[PDB]
Amino acid sequence: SPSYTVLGQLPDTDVYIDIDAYEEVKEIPGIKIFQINAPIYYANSDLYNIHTVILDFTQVNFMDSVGVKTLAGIVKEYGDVGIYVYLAGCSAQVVNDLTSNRFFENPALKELLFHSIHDAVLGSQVREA
Ligand SMILES: [Cl-]
Ligand SMILES: [Cl-]
Repeated sequence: SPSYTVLGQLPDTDVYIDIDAYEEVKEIPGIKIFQINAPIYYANSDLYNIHTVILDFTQVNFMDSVGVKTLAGIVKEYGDVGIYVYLAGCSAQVVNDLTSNRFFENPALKELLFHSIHDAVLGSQVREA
């Protein structure tokens, strides 16, 4: 798909890349890592034993209201079955867009933000169930 890319980990590193870019790259059991390559409502359309979903926002330069609403729905619906959706690599601007569109109306959602994919992976290691 062009709207998202499944990422895996280069073994024994904090390097995460396209699962298809190199043979030894492997997904992490219990975690799904998706790189957003288009506005999330496009990638979400494709979405339509995992404990964590990590969304890599490194390619995202801004978000619009529809996208934030879509993301809020993804986070809520996964959360309602105990699955955490983490946001990795959001720029200051993207976080401003999330905030402006009231994504953090519940300030607890701030806890879903991580600087890097690896940080997000480590964040999932131990947490309130
Ligand atoms: Cl968006
Ligand atoms: Cl990263």
